[PDB]
Amino acid sequence: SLRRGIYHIENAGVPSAIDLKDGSSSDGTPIVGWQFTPDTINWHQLWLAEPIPNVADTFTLCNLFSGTYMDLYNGSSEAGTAVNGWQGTAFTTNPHQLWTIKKSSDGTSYKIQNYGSKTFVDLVNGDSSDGAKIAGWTGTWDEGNPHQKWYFNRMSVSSAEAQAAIARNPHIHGTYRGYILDGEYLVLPNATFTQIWKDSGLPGSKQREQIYDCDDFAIAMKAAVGKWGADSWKANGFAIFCGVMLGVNKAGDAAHAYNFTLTKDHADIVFFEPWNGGYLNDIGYDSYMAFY
Amino acid sequence: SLRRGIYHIENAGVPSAIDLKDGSSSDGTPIVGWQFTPDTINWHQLWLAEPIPNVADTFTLCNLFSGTYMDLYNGSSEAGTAVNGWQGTAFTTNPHQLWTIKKSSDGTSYKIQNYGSKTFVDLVNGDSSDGAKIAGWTGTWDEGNPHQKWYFNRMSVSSAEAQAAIARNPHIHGTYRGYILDGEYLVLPNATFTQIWKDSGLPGSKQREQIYDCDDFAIAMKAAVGKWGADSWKANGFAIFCGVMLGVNKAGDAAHAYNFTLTKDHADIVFFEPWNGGYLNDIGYDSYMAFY
Ligand SMILES: C[C@@H]1O[C@@H](O[C@@H]2[C@@H](O[C@H]3O[C@H](CO)[C@H](O)[C@H](O)[C@H]3O)[C@@H](O)[C@@H](CO)O[C@@H]2O)[C@@H](O)[C@H](O)[C@@H]1O
Ligand SMILES: C[C@@H]1O[C@@H](O[C@@H]2[C@@H](O[C@H]3O[C@H](CO)[C@H](O)[C@H](O)[C@H]3O)[C@@H](O)[C@@H](CO)O[C@@H]2O)[C@@H](O)[C@H](O)[C@@H]1O
Ligand SMILES: C[C@@H]1O[C@@H](O[C@@H]2[C@@H](O[C@H]3O[C@H](CO)[C@H](O)[C@H](O)[C@H]3O)[C@@H](O)[C@@H](CO)O[C@H]2O)[C@@H](O)[C@H](O)[C@@H]1O
Ligand SMILES: C[C@@H]1O[C@@H](O[C@@H]2[C@@H](O[C@H]3O[C@H](CO)[C@H](O)[C@H](O)[C@H]3O)[C@@H](O)[C@@H](CO)O[C@H]2O)[C@@H](O)[C@H](O)[C@@H]1O
Ligand SMILES: C[C@@H]1O[C@@H](O[C@@H]2[C@@H](O[C@H]3O[C@H](CO)[C@H](O)[C@H](O)[C@H]3O)[C@@H](O)[C@@H](CO)O[C@H]2O)[C@@H](O)[C@H](O)[C@@H]1O
Ligand SMILES: C[C@@H]1O[C@@H](O[C@@H]2[C@@H](O[C@H]3O[C@H](CO)[C@H](O)[C@H](O)[C@H]3O)[C@@H](O)[C@@H](CO)O[C@H]2O)[C@@H](O)[C@H](O)[C@@H]1O
Ligand SMILES: [Ca+2]
Ligand SMILES: [Ca+2]
Ligand SMILES: [Ca+2]
Ligand SMILES: [Ca+2]
Ligand code: NA
Ligand code: NA
Repeated sequence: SLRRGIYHIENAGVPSAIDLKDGSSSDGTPIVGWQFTPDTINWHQLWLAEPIPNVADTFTLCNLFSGTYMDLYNGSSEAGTAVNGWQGTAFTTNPHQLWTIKKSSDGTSYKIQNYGSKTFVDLVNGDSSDGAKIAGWTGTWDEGNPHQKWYFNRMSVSSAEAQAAIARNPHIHGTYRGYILDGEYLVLPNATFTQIWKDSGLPGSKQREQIYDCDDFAIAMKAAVGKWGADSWKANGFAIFCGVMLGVNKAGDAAHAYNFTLTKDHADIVFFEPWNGGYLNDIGYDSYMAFY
Repeated sequence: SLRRGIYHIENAGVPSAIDLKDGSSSDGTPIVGWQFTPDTINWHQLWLAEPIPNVADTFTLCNLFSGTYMDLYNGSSEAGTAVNGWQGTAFTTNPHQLWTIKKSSDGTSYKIQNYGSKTFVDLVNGDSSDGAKIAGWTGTWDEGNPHQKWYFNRMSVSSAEAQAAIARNPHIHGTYRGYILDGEYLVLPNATFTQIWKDSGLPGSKQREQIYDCDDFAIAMKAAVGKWGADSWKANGFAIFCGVMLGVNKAGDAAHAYNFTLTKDHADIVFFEPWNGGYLNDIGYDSYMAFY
C-alpha cells in the first residue's frame, strides 16, 4: 500500500504534476496539470495522503498549502467530472474526497480511483499544457492509459525512516541517544533549508562565549524551520525535518552543537553548520545526542 | 572564596546597590549607589565576577549590561578616588580592574579591595541617595565600617547547581537523561520569563497537530530566551537559564514537551507551560529528557 505521507504526484505520460490552481483555499478551485521544478518546493503541488481506517488502500488527499481536499464534484461517475479543492477533514466519510490509490499495470505509477464513483483521476487528452483539465474518467485498474497513471514522488519521511538514516551514519558516538518529536516530516531541498537559515537572521549573528554560541545557533535554526512550517502550510498532521545534534571530537576534549537534514533519496543525513550555512558529510564531531 | 557568577552587590548599611550610571559603556562612567527592586532585572546593577588564575580571591567585575569593567581611576590609593566603568577584558593584568573580594568581619557581607591600591570600595558617607559617590577608600579587612561592606546577592547558577535542582525534583522519569549546553546561567524572575514569553508571540500561536505542537512551543520559548540574552547584555561568558523537557504521564501512554526555570533560592525547578504561560510544581508528566 501507499504509505501515509506527502507526495508530489506526476503524470506518467507527460511531466505535469497535480496542481491546486493558485493554491486557492476557495471551494471548487480547479485541480489541473502544471509543469514543475525538481529539487524545489512546488508550493501548489504537495498532497498529504492520510490512510482511512477499515477501508483498504483508501485515502484523503489534502493540499499541503491550502489545507483543502481533492474532491470529485458531486461524486458524479460521468466522464469529464471536475476534480477540485474543497473544504473537508482527514478522516471524512464524504466519498467525494475518498480515493483508492493502488499500483498501475507498470508496477511503479499508481491509479487514483474515487471511492464513491469508481472513476479515475485523468489528465484529459494527456494535455501537457499548464492548467490542463484533470477530471474523473471511466477506466480500468489494469490498462496502460498514461492519462490515468501517476507517480507518487515521496517528499516526506516517517520518524522511523529518519531514525534509519541517522543509524547508517558513520559519525555517531557510542553513547548516542536520539529524541523523536513528531511522526511524519517534509524533507527540504538544501536550497530551501538555506533560505530559511538566511531569513532567520543567523548569518549576521556574532558567536559569543555561552550567551550566543553553537547551541544558540542550532536551536535558533530549528525554531526558524518550525516557524516557517506553521507560517507556510495550512494542512496539519506533519512537521518539517530539521535536526539538532550535540557532538564530541575524536580526542574527546571538544563539543559542538549543529543541525542536520536528509539527502534527496531520504537514505542518509547531512550535517548543517548554522554558523556559516555549510553542508558537511563530516562536521568533525560524533553526535552523542539528537532531537528532531 | 566567592564563586564565579553574576551578582547584585548591595551595601550592608543602606539598601543601595552598586550601579553603573545609565548603564553607559563610555569610559569613565561613574559607578554609584542606587536603590533597587527585588525580583526584577536591575538592568544597570548586575556584575559578572571572573576569578583570575594564580591570584587568590581576585576577580574582574564586568557590568552585565555595558560589558565594561569596574575600574579604580588611575589606580590611585588616595581616599575618594573615582570608581568608574572602563573598557577592559575578563583576565586583564591591569590592576585598576582587579579586585580582591573576601568576607567582612560579619562573615556574610564582603569587602572589595583594589588589587593595585589595596584601598576598598566605599559608599561615601553611607549616602543612601540615588547617585551617591562610590570611591576607593583607606580601610582594613576586619573593621565593622558598613560604608565598605557589600552583600554579593547571587543571581546565577552553575550547570552543576542546575543539575542539583533537577535531581531533587520528584517528577523525573527513571530513564531521564539531561544535556548541558553552557556553564553559568542568569536565573530570571518569573515576571521577566513571562515577559519574554509574551514578547515571543507564542501567546497567539495555535496548537496544530505535529506542524506547531508542544515541541514547537517549548523550542520556540528556549530560542526566544536565547535571543533575549544576546540582544539584552553586552557582557560574555554566561547564558540565560531556560530548560526544555520531554515528559511522559503516569499511565506511560502520553508525552508532552515544556519548559522549566528555577526558584528564587536556586534550589528547585518549576515547570513552565509555553501554551498558556502557566507555572506548575507538577505539570502531570515525568521528564525523560532535558536540555538547558
Ligand atoms: C488515445 C486514446 O487512449 C484511450 O482513451 C483515452 C480515454 O481513456 C479512458 O476513457 C475511455 C472512454 O472515453 C475508456 O474508458 C478507457 O478505458 C479509459 O482509459 C481518456 O483517458 C480520455 C481523457 O483523457 O483520453 C482518451 O480518449 C483509449 O481508450 C483510446 O482508444 C485511445 O487509444
Ligand atoms: C562614621 C565614621 O565611620 C568611619 O569613618 C568612615 C571612613 O572610614 C574609612 O576611612 C577612615 C579614614 O577616613 C579610616 O581609614 C577607616 O578605617 C575606614 O574604614 C570612610 O568610610 C568614609 C567614607 O565613606 O566615611 C567615614 O568617615 C570611622 O573611621 C569614623 O571614626 C566614624 O566612626
Ligand atoms: C508560489 C509561486 O510558485 C510558482 O508559481 C506557481 C506555479 O508553480 C509551478 O509552475 C511554475 C511555472 O508556472 C514552476 O514550474 C514551479 O516550479 C511550479 O511549482 C503553479 O503552481 C501555478 C498554478 O497553481 O501557481 C503559481 O503561483 C512561482 O512561479 C511563483 O513565483 C511563486 O513562487
Ligand atoms: C451529499 C452531500 O455531501 C456533503 O456535501 C458535499 C460537499 O462536501 C464537503 O463540503 C461541504 C461544504 O460545501 C461540507 O463542508 C462537507 O462537510 C464537505 O465534506 C462537497 O463534496 C461537494 C463537492 O463535491 O459536494 C457536496 O454534495 C454534505 O455537506 C451535504 O449536506 C450532502 O450530504
Ligand atoms: C532600564 C531602566 O531601569 C530603571 O531605571 C534605571 C535605574 O534602575 C534602578 O533604579 C530604579 C529607580 O530609579 C529602580 O529602583 C530599579 O529597580 C533599579 O534597577 C538606575 O539603574 C539608573 C542609574 O543607572 O538608571 C535608570 O535607567 C527603570 O526605572 C527604567 O524605566 C528603565 O527600565
Ligand atoms: C598604566 C596604564 O594602564 C593602561 O591604561 C589604564 C586604563 O586601562 C584600560 O583602558 C585603556 C583605554 O583607556 C586600555 O583599553 C586598557 O587596555 C584598559 O585596561 C584605565 O584603567 C585607566 C583608568 O583607570 O587608567 C589607565 O592608566 C594602559 O592602557 C596604559 O598604556 C598604561 O599602561
Ligand atoms: Ca510532536
Ligand atoms: Ca549558549
Ligand atoms: Ca554552550
Ligand atoms: Ca512538532
Ligand atoms: Na486504510
Ligand atoms: Na584566583
